[PDB]
Amino acid sequence: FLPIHGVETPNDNELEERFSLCLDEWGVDIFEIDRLSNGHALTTVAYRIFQKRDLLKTFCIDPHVFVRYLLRVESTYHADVPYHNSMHAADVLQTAHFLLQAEALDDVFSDLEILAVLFAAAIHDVDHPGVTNQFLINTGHELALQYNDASVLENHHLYMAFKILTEKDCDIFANLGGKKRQTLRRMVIELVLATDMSKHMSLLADLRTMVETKKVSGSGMLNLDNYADRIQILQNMIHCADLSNPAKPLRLYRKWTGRLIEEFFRQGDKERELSLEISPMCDRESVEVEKSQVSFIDFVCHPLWETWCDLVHPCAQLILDTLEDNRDWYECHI
Ligand SMILES: [Mg+2]
Ligand SMILES: [Zn+2]
Repeated sequence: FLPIHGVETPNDNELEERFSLCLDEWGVDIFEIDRLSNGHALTTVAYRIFQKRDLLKTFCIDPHVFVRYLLRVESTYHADVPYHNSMHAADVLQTAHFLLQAEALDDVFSDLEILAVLFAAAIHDVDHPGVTNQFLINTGHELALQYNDASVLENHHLYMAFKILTEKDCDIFANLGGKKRQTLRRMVIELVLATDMSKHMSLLADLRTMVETKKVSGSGMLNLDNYADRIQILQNMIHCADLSNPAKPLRLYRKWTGRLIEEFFRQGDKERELSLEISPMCDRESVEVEKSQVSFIDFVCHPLWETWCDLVHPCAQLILDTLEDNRDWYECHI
């Protein structure tokens, strides 16, 4: 008695068509999936990916339960936050689903590790209030005091996703063994913590380490039986996915960017209003959109994707190309 896409929609055959051809593609139109499904990108994309990877069958997750949990997660994203809402989460979830398909990663990950990274992706920004970690620290907000300045929002997103599992008939993980639930919980934690930006430099250093260890190996592929290595990859992977907008098709990159800048400007408006110094990129009086994108691509996004593409060489070529064309496009619109 379950609609073909988990929750009901006005546009079932269109959506079937989009999901059937697009979900293993780089560069999916999450905004249209959202409009076509009446606000339910997250729930629909997640339902379909978990069906497509056989994850309901594999972990005995009741599909009514999955759907209800996601509907609640989706509701606890804030629709009025311009960028960090459930469409962002649907994007990151699909993108991570894509980056798992690279031929150089076939049979490296257990199914529980796949489950972890995709669940993490779906929840990684749940309840975001549209302000950065630095803002919450700089303002002495309750959350920053509580988490002692460390991964403030990421910790909070995790808290909210786990409380929701409690609620009546929402525990998708109910039929997993005890030592699995606890293993999964450990991974999901580590994965959503890896989306905190202040870990960027550290993760990228571990990822290059592992690139260098693959270039010098006798059999040009990596010993990935150590769980500690695997989880590093997966930490980088969900962070790549979170920083994927500048490597998406130009039109989608620009839509994502207009939203991000509106979020940032609103935060600068709150800073101005409290006599605080205005965060980078948050100042509507002073900021220069194009120059900020070129500099973010040069200093953060390109060196991350370059190293990722080097690990999975050559299965992520299109990413790096689209990223570079986007860089150049933004440079000559300065
Ligand atoms: Mg985040
Ligand atoms: Zn995010």
